[PDB]
Amino acid sequence: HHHHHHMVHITLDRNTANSWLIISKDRRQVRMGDTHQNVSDNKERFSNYPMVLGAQRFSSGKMYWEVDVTQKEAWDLGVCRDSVQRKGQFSLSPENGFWTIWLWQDSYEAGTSPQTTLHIQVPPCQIGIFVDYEAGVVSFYNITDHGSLIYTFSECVFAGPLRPFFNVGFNYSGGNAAPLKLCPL
Ligand SMILES: O=C(Nc1ccccc1)Nc1cccnc1
Repeated sequence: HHHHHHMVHITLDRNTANSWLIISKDRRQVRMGDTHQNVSDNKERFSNYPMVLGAQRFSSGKMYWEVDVTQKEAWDLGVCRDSVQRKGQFSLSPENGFWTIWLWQDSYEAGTSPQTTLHIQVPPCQIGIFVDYEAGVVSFYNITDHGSLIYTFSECVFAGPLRPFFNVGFNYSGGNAAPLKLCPL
């Protein structure tokens, strides 16, 4: 792909983070803590899952960023509406305002309803995410495998401003402590 020149500098929004997340000083890395991180509750925080949003809001144009997923067993990545549900249980679907892919139990799936099997020969260590607001497109790229396409959501009905979306996943296994990291331009 040739989307690299739409690169945007994403930072994480602490106020949206689940209360167990640890976000680095530079707001470019996030991991699951082993306990509550001693923050006050608020209506923005994701309560049920280890999720956080980027601070940036997008309503036009073409945007591209990259995320490092090295050694993680489970995660979700993509974009979502600014007005997605924060509290309680919900599924990641375009009906609920999410355009995402994930790793879970050694398989990769796109967050359609119902979910779609992805075909990845080279497990990615870094994922590229491309949004074309006007075109209604969200695409995912395997940076480890020379930028090969993973998945394209097309005919997207964003219906609002978009924010970068992250889930570091639970760490019940003791094998999923590694962070998500926003990779440098
Ligand atoms: O896993 C960690 N580092 C890392 C992992 C993969 C790639 C790059 C860095 N950090 C960590 C985890 C648990 C407690 N303290 C620190």
